[PDB]
Amino acid sequence: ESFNLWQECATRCTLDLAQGVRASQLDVASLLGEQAGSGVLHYSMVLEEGGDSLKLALGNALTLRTDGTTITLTSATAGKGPRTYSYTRQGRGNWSLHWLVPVGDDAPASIKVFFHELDAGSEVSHISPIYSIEVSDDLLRTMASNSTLFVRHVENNEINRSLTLSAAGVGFVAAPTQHSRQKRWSEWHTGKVLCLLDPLDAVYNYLSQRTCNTWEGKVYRVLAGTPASHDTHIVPTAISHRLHFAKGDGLAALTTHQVCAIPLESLARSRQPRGWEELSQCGYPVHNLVTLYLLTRLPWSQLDTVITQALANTTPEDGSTPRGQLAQAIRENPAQARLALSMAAAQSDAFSHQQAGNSQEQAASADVVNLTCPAADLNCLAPADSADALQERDYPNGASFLGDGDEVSFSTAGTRNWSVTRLEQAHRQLLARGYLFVGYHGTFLEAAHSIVFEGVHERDQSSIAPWQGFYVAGDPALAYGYAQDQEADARGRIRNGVLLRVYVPRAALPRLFATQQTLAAPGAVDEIGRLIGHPLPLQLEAITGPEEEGGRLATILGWRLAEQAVVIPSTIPTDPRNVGGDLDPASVPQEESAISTLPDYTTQP
Ligand code: NA
Repeated sequence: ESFNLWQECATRCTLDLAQGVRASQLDVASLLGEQAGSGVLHYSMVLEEGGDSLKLALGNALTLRTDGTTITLTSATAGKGPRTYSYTRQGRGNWSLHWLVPVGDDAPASIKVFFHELDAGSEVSHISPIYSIEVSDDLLRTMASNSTLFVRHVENNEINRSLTLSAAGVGFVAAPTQHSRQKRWSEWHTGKVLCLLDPLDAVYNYLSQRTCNTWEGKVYRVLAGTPASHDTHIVPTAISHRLHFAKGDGLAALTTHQVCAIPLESLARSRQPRGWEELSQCGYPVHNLVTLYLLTRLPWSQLDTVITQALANTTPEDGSTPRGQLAQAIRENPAQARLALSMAAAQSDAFSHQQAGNSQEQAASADVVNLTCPAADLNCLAPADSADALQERDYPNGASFLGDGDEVSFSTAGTRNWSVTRLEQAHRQLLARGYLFVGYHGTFLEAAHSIVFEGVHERDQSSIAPWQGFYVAGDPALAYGYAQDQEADARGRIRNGVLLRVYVPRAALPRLFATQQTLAAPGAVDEIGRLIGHPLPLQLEAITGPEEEGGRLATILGWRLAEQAVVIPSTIPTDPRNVGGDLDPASVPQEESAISTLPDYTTQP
């Protein structure tokens, strides 16, 4: 009842399933060798006739069930119990089974499984989410050395009990022998995991309309069989990447990733537990604030009262209680408490609107769906099967536009390695890649780091409804007033902040509106609502208008547009010795003024 998948099915095999179960050994341990090092195994095969009524076991307690309607994946985990993922087939006929298994002592503690539905031409017509599972330690070792593929027909109305496989094979990509582990595996929990395998590059490129510019010099070495590289002409669509966490700290992990610009794989399960030593300065404090808030079971709606009372420190607190520990954590770093808790609150809110029963409790331990948003498209639709997950939209960020030079970083003493020359180069690159400047954002140092090195993310602004959005000023003097801490840190000092330059995609230009009314006036809500063709809050639109009557101009980017903005540093410094003082007009370099022409905004007739 055995077979050789990689010898018989490398081209095309028809297996008899009439007498029950068929099994093949997937021995990669021999083919790899003693020390082929750290990297990624890519197993793949095409399932043809018989592939719509099957039970496959890719290992002990990893099962695939295909009934023609769904393809379901049941796995044992390193966590509390097994998990089930279910893909609704969008098409009919042949499909590609892919699974990625990392190799090495310091390699990620998850596998990838995903399905590509094929048309008559053997091109990809539909893709599943990339399912990322923190499997049992047993599966991590087994699926990387010697694993057994069991195949059983499951009874339906089909008279015949056979399975035709083609293009069965396993490739191995060796990780470039350089770089920290953090950097090596940084794309593991993004759309760009597909970029690590030559045979899946074209799929990432075509769907996203974005280049794979990971691991320069890598070689896709076929170990056995003949893996297929399928072309696709699918209309641009979002690549979904579902991330399971054995620890169940999805919301804490995503917020930590977004606040600290730490790759989400470094906050996943570790094979060799290492503690928080490598991530002690932003990682631990941010993760601890969100964990502690959730343990109090306070609603996110009460965030403003919780922070106000913690900073006042007038009320008597029990330092032993979760409520008291949260309050100490907030005093210990007010800046990142505001940034982190407000970002977690907005994510919990968006999650609760996705479907019924998406409570605060469920958001805390939900999976994360990462979405690779197609370039040259202002709409990034998540697939319906992601309603039960925390959703992160990956768009290009400021970090990818900084050009060549030493590491840009933020401090009270000024922005490091950010010359008038480097900004000019970055600006030209942004204009050439279809962006335009809409003004200045002033903020505190930790917010600047998040916005540039990770990207703009929605923060809870429920108190100012319906005027939620990313606030920008054409005049840097207005932004400057906000480029500082809102209150004293634990050491009792208020720090100067950072001025940032905000760029939106050129396609948004039609929906950048202006008005001569004050942006929180009586009739203004309804007058702006008619101007943008729907009620506030703003979506894929901006509004520019006087902040006060006779005041300077404020620009509000709707959060759905703001997330697609690219933000880079200004060369306009904040004054470390005049914190609360006005911008010195003499400190604005002529070379930055010259590239800061605002676009012509659309007004009411
Ligand atoms: Na992200």
